[PDB]
Amino acid sequence: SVYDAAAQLTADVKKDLRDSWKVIGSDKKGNGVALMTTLFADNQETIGYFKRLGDVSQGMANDKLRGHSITLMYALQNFIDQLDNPDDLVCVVEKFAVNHITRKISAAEFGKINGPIKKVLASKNFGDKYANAWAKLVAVVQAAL
Amino acid sequence: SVYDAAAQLTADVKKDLRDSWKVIGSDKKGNGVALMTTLFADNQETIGYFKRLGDVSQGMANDKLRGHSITLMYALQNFIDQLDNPDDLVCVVEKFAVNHITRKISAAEFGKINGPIKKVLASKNFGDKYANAWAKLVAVVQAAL
Ligand code: HEM
Ligand code: HEM
Repeated sequence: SVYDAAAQLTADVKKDLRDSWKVIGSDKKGNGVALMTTLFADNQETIGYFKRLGDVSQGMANDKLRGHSITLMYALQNFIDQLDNPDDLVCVVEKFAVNHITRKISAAEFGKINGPIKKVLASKNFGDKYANAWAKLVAVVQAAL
Repeated sequence: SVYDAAAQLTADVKKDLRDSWKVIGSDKKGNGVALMTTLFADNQETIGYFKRLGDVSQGMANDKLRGHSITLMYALQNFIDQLDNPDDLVCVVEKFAVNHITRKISAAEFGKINGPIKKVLASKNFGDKYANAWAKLVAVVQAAL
């Protein structure tokens, strides 16, 4: 239940999401591409889904990948801005869920993003505490897949 | 090319885009829904394209329409943030262009958004100069369609 999942976002979780986002969200192009490349590097079996982006091993040099990455960061920006209103958070989450449901992405495979997120956060000096906070936001999306 | 259209946006145009977005963009849910509803009111022929959103006459009450509207405003947020780097603006514009190319939206049909934009701008007292500034940003997307 996406609604029960959203209720898991307590005051402490929301604060950690915001604090960490202020830092990582300041460089959407850099951190966005880092997130994606890390995903492809640690989970090669997911690369097939991104056929449209071309050669993802080119990283920042790949225009399609860069465009994709930046846009992805704005989806997270959307989520963060909706934290005060669970009804609005839910409707945007379900909107992006659809984009993945059509791509045949399951809740389990969507969860493979948690590894990359922890690594990107770690490189910015944010530990498990912040990684666990984001796992909870990711869980809201998973509940809608 | 799309780059040509992007690279043309002058300092004065970027200024009007940013000043108007500061206001309109501060209420993404309210202004995004008004933009969509205005499009359906003045161009009823486009209603058919949004069948996934259900009953669009429901306005704010329609969760799917609300989620779509908020998300559309973040695509604009994305554009606004990439203004000083044509290379990044282009790759994100092309990304969203694919989203519409897939729905068989022509450059002409996409330009229908200009009327609604003008009205939303006017409701906040932003005149023709600002509407023309936005028509120029829309043209960047049209160059990709
Ligand atoms: C932090 C979590 C994630 C967010 C916020 C996110 C966001 C997005 C966004 C905004 C798009 C563009 C939607 C569209 O225009 O159709 C997208 C596309 C896509 N996503 Fe995700 N995504 C996430 C995780 C994942 C994961 C883990 C997978 C794969 C295991 C995945 C697979 C896809 C695929 C296949 C596409 C289509 C790419 C294309 O053809 O352009 N996403 N995602
Ligand atoms: C300022 C201009 C506009 C922007 C920034 C914009 C942005 C967006 C975004 C972000 C999506 C979601 C893409 C996806 O997840 O697949 C979308 C979908 C769509 N757009 Fe636009 N759009 C604009 C104007 C228009 C206009 C004028 C039309 C056609 C008359 C149009 C028709 C569509 C359709 C049919 C969809 C699919 C909706 C669905 O089934 O979910 N768009 N647009």
